[PDB]
Amino acid sequence: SGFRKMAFPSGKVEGCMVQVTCGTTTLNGLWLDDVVYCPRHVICTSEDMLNPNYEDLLIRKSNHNFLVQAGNVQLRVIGHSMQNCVLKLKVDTANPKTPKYKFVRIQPGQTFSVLACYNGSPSGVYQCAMRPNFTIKGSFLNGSCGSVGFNIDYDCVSFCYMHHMELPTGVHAGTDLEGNFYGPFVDRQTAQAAGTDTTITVNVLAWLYAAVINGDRWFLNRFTTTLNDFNLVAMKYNYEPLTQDHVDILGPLSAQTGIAVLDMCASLKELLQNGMNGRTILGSALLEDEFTPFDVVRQCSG
Amino acid sequence: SGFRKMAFPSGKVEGCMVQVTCGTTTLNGLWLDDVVYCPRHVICPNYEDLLIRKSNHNFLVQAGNVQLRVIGHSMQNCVLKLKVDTANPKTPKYKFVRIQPGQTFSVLACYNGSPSGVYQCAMRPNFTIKGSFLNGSCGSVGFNIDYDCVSFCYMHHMELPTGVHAGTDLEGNFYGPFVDRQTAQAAGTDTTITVNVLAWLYAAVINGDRWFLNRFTTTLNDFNLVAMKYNYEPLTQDHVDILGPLSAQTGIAVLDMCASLKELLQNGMNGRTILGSALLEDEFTPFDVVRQCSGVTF
Ligand SMILES: O=C1[C@H](c2cccc(Cl)c2)CCN1c1cncc2ccccc12
Ligand SMILES: O=C1[C@H](c2cccc(Cl)c2)CCN1c1cncc2ccccc12
Ligand SMILES: [Cl-]
Repeated sequence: SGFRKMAFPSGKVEGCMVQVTCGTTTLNGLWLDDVVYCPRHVICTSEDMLNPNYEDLLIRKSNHNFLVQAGNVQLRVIGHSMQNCVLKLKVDTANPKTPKYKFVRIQPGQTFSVLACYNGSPSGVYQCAMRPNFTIKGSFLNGSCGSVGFNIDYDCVSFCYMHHMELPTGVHAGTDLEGNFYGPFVDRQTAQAAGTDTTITVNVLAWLYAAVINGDRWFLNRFTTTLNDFNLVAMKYNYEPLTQDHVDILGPLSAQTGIAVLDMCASLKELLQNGMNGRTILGSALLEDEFTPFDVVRQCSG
Repeated sequence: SGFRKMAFPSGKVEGCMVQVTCGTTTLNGLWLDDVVYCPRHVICPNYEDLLIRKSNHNFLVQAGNVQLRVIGHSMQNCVLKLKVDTANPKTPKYKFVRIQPGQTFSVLACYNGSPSGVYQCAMRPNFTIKGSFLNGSCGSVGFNIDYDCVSFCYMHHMELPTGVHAGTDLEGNFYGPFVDRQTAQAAGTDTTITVNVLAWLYAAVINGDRWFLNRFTTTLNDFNLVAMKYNYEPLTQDHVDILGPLSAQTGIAVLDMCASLKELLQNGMNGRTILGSALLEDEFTPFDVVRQCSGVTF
């Protein structure tokens, strides 16, 4: 019993964190086999940050300009290449702690663990979701660039995020491990803003099923709804549309609890209308949207 | 910017998790040097009588895909110590520490000696933890990291009828009035960790959330009267002193923040949130707020 915002054990990712220094800039790198991955903006000063021509800045660099530090050992950079917004620093030593890994690009609503790092040293681990507006509500200070987001289903680490930037609202933007940004963001200081954020509906429903599995049923009602009427109501509370894919994905939780997805949708409609009335659901007074249907099954069943 | 419930990096603890099997029971063990620590209910009650009947080979200890050989066994309070022939090469610098209610720690939840998740939590004033544990999680540990030293503070033993959890420090002493036996046991009435709520209000101020601040201050005695009425732990002079750095950083005296908390308790949030929460969060200590809002590494 119990329901916690749970991150994956970070050990496999900790053994990959390194410090990358370029001139005055110091940030984090991910050392896998003989390559160190890091944000390409490590080659920028902060003055050439408004409109940097990364190809032009990178061609002027030599391998010895990049100082890579893995613990108290300086790694030797033997090559460099840029792939989208990530810099790939070929080093002369393969990381002996390299876990089984994959680079996966995630979709909005997906969750992952973040190993926040400063100077190549892990300081904390927390659980995140990719918001529908492609930002993450992280906890990052200056120096955290290059910190990574991941999932560890089974023994394979799936890297899905690399931190690059903080937007003016305090939210964060970054790329997959191929250097492609999530969202319409660019790695430059031009005026950028997170789009209006919406609640991840399928995740809220999964969390309502988690509460039912944990013995809480107060919010359930005798009503059902059509998928269209649910979405017409959902949109008015800035909730993401619920697709037939999401209804299908919620199938196992529906079968386990005996509450049809559209029946749980009618509970959600009622909660949106009434609020909680001094009550909580899984120790929360707000509807939680950073647990996917997959997270709920993993945590509640194994 | 941002404020998350953040756990310590679990790597140093992952290298210590093993699976302990005895009879039909399978649970987790903590392998440090040549000893595996696990709950004594794995033998299970007269635990001295049950243990004397067990031989070393009855305990099957598995570290990954390698079976460890048990060369001795002894009991210390509600913890069983299984001497093994091999010292754990991944043994970090560590200490066994007993924590106080209100202190926080990271839990590395495990099943079959394999770490499955890490979460942060606090020792409640009623000595329970609001954890997330299924059957098979016994022996999962709670810890903090101080520089490069892992301080083990908790070992999971059981789940109470309300879904909350009870366990021991690594010396086998239970937190709370609990016993490791199937009997009627209930978590006592819980209270809110006042010093932690204040630390979280300072974290919200540091993050740009000031709506709850007011011009008022209060005496410590008047605040404790209000706090007692709302099932909040008494705020001591030690807690006021501990909150000093955050008070100096934000420019809001501890008793000034106490007057914000009093108004929040009497009037509610009024549809507003603080750090994305509609409830007052009490599972961040003043040290956790300083560590996160200043980026300390391990
Ligand atoms: O946002 C940025 C900077 C930046 C600027 C423009 C484009 C890029 Cl790709 C990156 C680089 C550091 N950084 C930060 C990243 N995360 C958290 C932070 C907190 C407080 C100050 C800064 C922070
Ligand atoms: O509470 C117990 C049992 C127990 C019984 C008597 C004495 C002791 Cl010390 C412990 C052993 C397993 N266990 C659990 C431990 N944590 C979470 C759980 C969740 C769901 C079911 C069980 C759980
Ligand atoms: Cl995805």
